[PDB]
Formats: sequence, C-alpha cells, structure tokens
Amino acid sequence: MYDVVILAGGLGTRLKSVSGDIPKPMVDISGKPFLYRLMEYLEDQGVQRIILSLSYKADYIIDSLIKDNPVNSKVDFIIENEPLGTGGAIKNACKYIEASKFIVINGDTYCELDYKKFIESSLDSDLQISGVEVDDVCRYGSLDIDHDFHVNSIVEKGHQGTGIINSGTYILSKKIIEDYPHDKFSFELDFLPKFTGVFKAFVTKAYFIDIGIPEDYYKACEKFK
Repeated sequence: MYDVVILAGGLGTRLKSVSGDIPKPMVDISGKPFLYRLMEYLEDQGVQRIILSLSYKADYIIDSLIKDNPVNSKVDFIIENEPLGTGGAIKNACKYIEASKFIVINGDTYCELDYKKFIESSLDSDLQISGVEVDDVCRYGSLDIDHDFHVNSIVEKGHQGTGIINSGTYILSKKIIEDYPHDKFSFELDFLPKFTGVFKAFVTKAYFIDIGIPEDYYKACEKFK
C-alpha cells in the first residue's frame, strides 16, 4: 500500500457562484469536516502514511488535526507558501516519498474506491487515473479513453449523458514528475498533454462525491447522518 498525498491547496473557497472562507476540505459533513471523513476511509483501506499538501489556511487545518486526529495513519504536513498548482504540489511532495510510486487524491473529492485493486491495475503503467462510471456525467469533468482504457484526453465538464468521471485520483511513478522543469504548473492542463508514457484508467462504479457540487454536498450530509 502506497503513501497518499492529499491536495488541499488551490481548491478555492466557493460553492458555485458563492464565495466562502472555509477551506473546502474543512466543510462540515454531519458533525465532521469533509477531510476527516476522507482520511477515515483511507485508514479503513489500509493507508499507513498521509501527506497533506496545504496552501490556503494551512494552520487552521493543522490546528484542527492536532485537536482531533480522526486517524492513526502517519500524517505529514507540507505548507505551500505560494500557489504551486496541482502539478507543482505533486512535484514538491515527491521529496518525501521514498518508494518509486505513490497515490494522489484531491481533497474536495470523496470516493469509496477499492485501493488494493487500483494499485494492482497500475502495475503495468507509470500513470493510472481512477474513473467512475455514471449515467449522467453532466456536472463532472470526464475521461475520453479507448478500448484498452488508454487515456486519450481529460474532458471538461458540460457534456451530458453516460460517461466516466475524472475523479482526480492517480497512482504515479515519481520519476515522471520529480524533475519537471517548472515548479509551478497544473497537472491536468500542463503536465498531462506533454506526458508520453503509459497512461491508463482504472474504471469502477464506486460511490463518488465532489463537494464543490451543491447536489453532492447535500448528498454527503444526508449519507453521513
């Protein structure tokens, strides 16, 4: 089981048009912050080490975890003092991973994935993304993949109908991004169009919610009581 990096920076504070002040990962979900429920699930899956990449209000979040540690998994913090982007944050996290591969997850996403099966589908790739099959992919970014599940492109939200949600969860070999020439960049908009290695999707029908979507936010609160 790999180390997990959770990207909690650069997620902004809005809900649609409405701008907020609470770091999206700390939104209360029926008695517990969203980030805590995510970490509890990871611990249940066997995660032994979590790396929290933080930008906006890192201290508030740190203070929180000290006060209440929802998990016994090893937890490390990384305060980004300038916006590195999603790619820059992953590159920056590489220094702390000693193994050759690790997991990245967005901190405003909750997906009840089978991580042991995810790790196994990734053995013959240098980059693997988790995709979630749904009936209506309308509200979500989606994946355009071929009949061998090679990822051809990451598709912006807006397309209606059946589809595979871009979960933002990856398994990657550190070597592909560790020495990326830029310190600040977007993983999906800057890195992926350049990446020439084997890039496949692990596709499931896992429970998935994105807390930046109002309907999933209500769903989550109801789910958890």
